[PDB]
Amino acid sequence: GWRHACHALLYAPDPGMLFGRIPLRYAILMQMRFDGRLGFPGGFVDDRSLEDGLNRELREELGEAAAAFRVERTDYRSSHVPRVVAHFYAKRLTLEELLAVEAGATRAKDHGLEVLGLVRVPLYTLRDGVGGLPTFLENSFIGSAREQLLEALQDLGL
Amino acid sequence: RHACHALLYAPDPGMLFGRIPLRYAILMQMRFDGRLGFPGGFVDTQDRSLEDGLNRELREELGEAAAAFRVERTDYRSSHVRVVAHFYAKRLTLEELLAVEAGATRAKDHGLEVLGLVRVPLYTLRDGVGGLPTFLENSFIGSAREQLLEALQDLGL
Ligand SMILES: [Mn+2]
Repeated sequence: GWRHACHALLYAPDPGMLFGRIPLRYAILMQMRFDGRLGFPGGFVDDRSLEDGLNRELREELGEAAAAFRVERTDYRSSHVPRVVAHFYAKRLTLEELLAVEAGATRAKDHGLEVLGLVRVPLYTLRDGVGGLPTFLENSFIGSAREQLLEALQDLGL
Repeated sequence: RHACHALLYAPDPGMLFGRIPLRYAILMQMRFDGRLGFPGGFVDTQDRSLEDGLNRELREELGEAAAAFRVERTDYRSSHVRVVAHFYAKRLTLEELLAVEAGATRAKDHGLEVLGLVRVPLYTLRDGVGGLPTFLENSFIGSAREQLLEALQDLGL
C-alpha cells in the first residue's frame, strides 16, 4: 500500500559549553540532503525488516561506525504521513559513538552525493533571540522533519 | 575591523543518481548561529597579513589537513563592507579537499563554533527547485550568499 521510509534522531549528551558560557545539552545529528534540505538520516526501506532498512541506510549515509550500534524496534518513535509513510526513530548514543559517526561520515557511500554533510542542531538560543535554534529552524527541511525534531525535543523536556 | 573567508573547491567526477554531474565539491560550514557561511573569521594585529590570518583560522576550523595548502593574495576575489569581509577562492585537488572534510571533525571548532561542513549542490533537480535554488533559500551569515553567487558565476556555473 505505502512506500515506507525510516529516519533516526541520533543524539548524545554533550557537557560542552559554547564560548565557555553557553550549554549545549545534546549532540543531535541531521544531514544536509542532496536537494539542499535538512533532514534526518535514513531513507526508504525495501530489506527484511523496517529496522533492517533503517540501519542499512544509516550505514550507507554515515559509514561503518554506524554498525557500532543498531536502531531497534525498541527505539521506535513515531509514524507520520506522496504515499510515503515516515517512521521516526530516536537512538541515544554516547558522545563517543556520535563523534565517531561524524568522522566516518566523510567516507560513507553517500558522501558528496545523497548526503552533502552532517550538522548538529543548535539547542541553545543566542543573545539576540534569533541566533542558534530559531535561525536553524528557518532553513528548509524535507517533509515533517522540522515537526519530528520539535516533537522529539519536547520528549526530552527541551 | 577585517574578516577573511575562503571558498575551497575541487572537481568531483561524481554523477548524482548516475546522471547529474557534481562539478565541484564546494565547502561551506553551518555556524553555531544556525547560518551557512564560509570557513574563516576575524583577522587581527597578531596576524599582519590578511592571508596569514585566514590560513590560521582554517587550521582552527578545519584542522591540520588545511596545512597541506596555503591560500594566497593571488586567490583574493572580493571585499564587502564597521567590518570588511575579504573573500578568497582556492582550488584544491579532491583528495586535499577530502582530507579537510575528514579533518574538520577533529578541529578545535567542531561541535562548537562549527556545527558541521556541507557541500554546495551545484545542480538543479528536474522539478526546478531542488538542489542549488533551495540551498540558497537557507539562512546565510553576512555577505556569504552573494560571495557564493559571485564565485559560481566567475567559475562559469
Ligand atoms: Mn559583491
